[PDB]
This record gives sequence, structure tokens and C-alpha cells, in this order.
Amino acid sequence: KMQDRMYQRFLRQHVDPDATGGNDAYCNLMMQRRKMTSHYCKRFNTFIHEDIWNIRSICSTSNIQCKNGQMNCHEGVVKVTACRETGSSRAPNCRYRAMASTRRVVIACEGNPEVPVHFDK
Ligand SMILES: Nc1ccn([C@H]2C[C@H](O)[C@@H](COP(=O)(O)O)O2)c(=O)n1
Repeated sequence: KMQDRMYQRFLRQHVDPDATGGNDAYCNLMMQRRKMTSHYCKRFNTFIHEDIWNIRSICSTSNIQCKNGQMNCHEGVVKVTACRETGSSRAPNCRYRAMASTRRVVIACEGNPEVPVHFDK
């Protein structure tokens, strides 16, 4: 509905199935590519390296409570690259440290069928 646009924002900001690891150069490139450095440098962002459909599938795991108190969150273990703004970055040269790992994540899902719409934690 308007959930699709939330879903697309999520894909853009958090899904890169093609890579699997992350070095600093990846973050600097991808943070720009995915439009998270156009105005200011987004300080921290997580990219998930899994197939869109493996991710969508998390929405079918047991419901758990989000940080905002809603019950539509779901937890799962996935390959990520986390990008942090370095101490040497400025706008427009936004600059980052990658931190690749396989880790638990929590996503809000909404809709019918249920798609991910929001990274909770
Ligand atoms: N590793 C993470 C975890 C969460 N968020 C952000 C994504 C969401 O946009 C925001 C919460 O707001 P929204 O309700 O728009 O999802 O937190 C992020 O950028 N990087």
C-alpha cells in the first residue's frame, strides 16, 4: 500500500545480496550509492548480505516485541556489513569503517504478505 514504499526504503538502505564481506571502500561506495550521503553523512547503517527472499522469510519467524512496543518484529541471523562514520569524515566526503559479521538482527514486518519495513535492531 504505502508499505511497499517502506519496503523499498528498507531494500535500498539495508539489502546488498551481491557482496558478502565488507571493507571500508565498500561502505564508502555503498553508502553513497544507496543515497545515504546526499544531504549529510548517515552516521551508522547496516547492509544485509542475503537474498531478498531469505530476508522476507524472517517475517514468518515467531513474533517478538519491537523496541517501540509493537509486536510485529522478528529476529534472525544474517551476514552483515555495518558501516560507521569514521572520525575523519566530513560532508561531502563521507567516510566509513566496515565491520562485517554474522549476527542477529530484528526487523519489523507489515503487510499482506508480510514484508520487512524497518530495521528494529
Ligand atoms: N543498523 C541500523 C539499524 C537501524 N537503522 C535505522 C533504519 C530505520 O530507518 C531507523 C528507524 O526508523 P524507521 O521507522 O524509518 O525504520 O533506524 C539503521 O540505519 N541502521
